[PDB]
Amino acid sequence: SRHVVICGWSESTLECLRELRGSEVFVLAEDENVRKKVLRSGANFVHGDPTRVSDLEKANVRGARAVIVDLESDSETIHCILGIRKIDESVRIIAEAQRYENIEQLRMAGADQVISPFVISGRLMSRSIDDGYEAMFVQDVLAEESTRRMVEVPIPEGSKLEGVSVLDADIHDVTGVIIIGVGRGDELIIDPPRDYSFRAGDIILGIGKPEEIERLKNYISALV
Amino acid sequence: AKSRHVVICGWSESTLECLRELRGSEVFVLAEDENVRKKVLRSGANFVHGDPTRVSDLEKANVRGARAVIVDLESDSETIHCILGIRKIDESVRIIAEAQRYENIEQLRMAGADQVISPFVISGRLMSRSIDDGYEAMFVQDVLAEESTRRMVEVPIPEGSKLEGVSVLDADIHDVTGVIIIGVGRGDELIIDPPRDYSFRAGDIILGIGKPEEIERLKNYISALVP
Ligand SMILES: [Ca+2]
Ligand SMILES: [Ca+2]
Ligand SMILES: [Ca+2]
Ligand SMILES: [Ca+2]
Ligand code: NA
Repeated sequence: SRHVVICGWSESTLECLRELRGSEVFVLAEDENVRKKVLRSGANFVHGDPTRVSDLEKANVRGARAVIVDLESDSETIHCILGIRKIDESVRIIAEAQRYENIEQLRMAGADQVISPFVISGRLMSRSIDDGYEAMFVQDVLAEESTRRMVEVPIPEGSKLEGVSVLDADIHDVTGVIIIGVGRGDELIIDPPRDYSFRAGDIILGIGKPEEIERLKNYISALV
Repeated sequence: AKSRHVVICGWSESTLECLRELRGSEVFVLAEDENVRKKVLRSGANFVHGDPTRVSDLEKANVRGARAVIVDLESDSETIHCILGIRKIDESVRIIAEAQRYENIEQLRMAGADQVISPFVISGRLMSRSIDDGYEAMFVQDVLAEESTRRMVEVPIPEGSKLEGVSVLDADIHDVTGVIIIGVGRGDELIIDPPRDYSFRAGDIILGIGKPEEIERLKNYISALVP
């Protein structure tokens, strides 16, 4: 319900705005040539340097639900995260790493999540030498066009799945949704063991048709 | 019995992380930027100094008879001109190209790219999903790693497999082998999460997620009946 702030303007943040249509987003960047393109994308543009602390206030990082940082280099990206933390220590920061070497320093400055496009892209290229099935899979489930969506579904308190093992729940046989993992806090287990027992607050990461997903949500709700 | 020849056109941070996963394989890197020479050699690859857009220097990188060719140049304009050059040489060799702008994906496929990776689109769509929690972003970046306990692997169904003509429901792959079937592919088509009655054919590739112990337990299950 709260404004997202986006620092810097790039092809990444352009595809980000396209998925945040309807939401309130501020874009703090120094390139005045991107104003009219930002506005056409349903966001607000703020002219300032994202590395300067005073210009971060104008984009109202305090009380943002999240901040996404993608600047020219990792040096300036770090400087921006350092600047953000000098204002809000708890606000969620998402940063894009250019080079793999710099991931550690970004996390250190205070990024809660680091995205590494050139590393993902390189590892999909190397796996696409014979066939493109993995690269197809990734680029499909992250799309809104796909028949199968990858979704995050929380297990609520009083859920009739509380304390049930993965084996007993039989989620795929019941709902038709494939459980590719369950996360909690900042830890995620891919392909959970058969004996893992569900807790409230666990987030189920799945793949399935919109119809399968609704059957899943009704399956993990409380009995009532 | 080993495919021995990948060609790489252009040098970027992408193609750099690509080389880290092709260690052991024979790789040629064609680029006009001379500064990356020693950086290429330390990755266990061979360097070719030339323009990837000039057809004669594409000959020198040994494009003909390559198992695949990867193109990542500065612009989408320059990437296309390189794909056209490659096609003027080998019309059947497999090409993987990196798109800068989303608008240009169609033109890249048109020129002859068999697979297009769009890094800025994948990352951009990952950022929008990482607003609340980073679980999609964690999953995508983890299954692609060598250190992770779970691997995403591609496993071909051999001729005479005991899965030939068996439905997904009857095969019971996860309950038996422990591997999660996230899809089955063939040619340039991939079905994500195949329906309960899909029947396996020889030549099908299973896209799966599992522990190495689970992966081998799977291969013995889909092996041929007559060895
Ligand atoms: Ca960027
Ligand atoms: Ca399903
Ligand atoms: Ca590039
Ligand atoms: Ca498993
Ligand atoms: Na705040």
